Amino acid sequence: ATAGTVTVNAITSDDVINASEAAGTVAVSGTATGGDIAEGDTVTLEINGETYTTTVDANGEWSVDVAGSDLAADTAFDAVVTSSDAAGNTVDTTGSSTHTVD
Ligand SMILES: [Ca+2]
Ligand SMILES: [Ca+2]
Ligand SMILES: [Ca+2]
Ligand SMILES: [Ca+2]
Ligand SMILES: [Ca+2]
Repeated sequence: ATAGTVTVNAITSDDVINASEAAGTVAVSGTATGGDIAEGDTVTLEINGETYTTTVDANGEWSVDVAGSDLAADTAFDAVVTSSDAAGNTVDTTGSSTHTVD
């Protein structure tokens, strides 16, 4: 099983978490493609010690709802996609993100 490419979009438009964003939920999104990545593979994000999870869609994208306060307290995290091949062998593909907090 072969690793793909996981990327993480900007954390909101400007890649900054402001006080008003910190108050609620923030959709964190990105892409997962290439290698053996496929639809329904899990994407796992640890943000401020909290584990946030979603799955890959048919177009190689993902989106998860994160508490904005977790984002205000953690300025960097990896998104990790777990894939397998036809024989069952698994692989992890990691993408990284930073953002800033105002
Ligand atoms: Ca960023
Ligand atoms: Ca923002
Ligand atoms: Ca972190
Ligand atoms: Ca400031
Ligand atoms: Ca400011």
